[PDB]
Amino acid sequence: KVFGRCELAAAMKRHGLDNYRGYSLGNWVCAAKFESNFNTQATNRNTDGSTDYGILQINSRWWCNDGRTPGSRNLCNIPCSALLSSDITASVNCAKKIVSDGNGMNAWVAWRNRCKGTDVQAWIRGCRL
Repeated sequence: KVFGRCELAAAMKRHGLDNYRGYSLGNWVCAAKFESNFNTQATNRNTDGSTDYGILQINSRWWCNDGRTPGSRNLCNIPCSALLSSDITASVNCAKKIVSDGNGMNAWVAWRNRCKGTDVQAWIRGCRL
């Protein structure tokens, strides 16, 4: 599924991401835009052999099991394919655990480089929330 901007904002809000660990909704929508272009089916392979999955590009080295990242962890206790669903529940639940692990949203490279320190509220403007 390719989400619309406001559609994703509303889904994220319903799942409790607005102000989660102090990150306003626009931060999450901004991160999803530049991580995956709002596409739940996005995958990208990393040089170390891990793969990033889903709308928030969650990495198999630590967070999910894809059966082909040897010596990796599965901290969200999910198969990585669950992160590609049109239902973002699994991605959101795993993101909550990532953002709580000490480094906040800096765990998302695209957030740090393209959202952090910008007018992130612009990503939810005009949306009915």
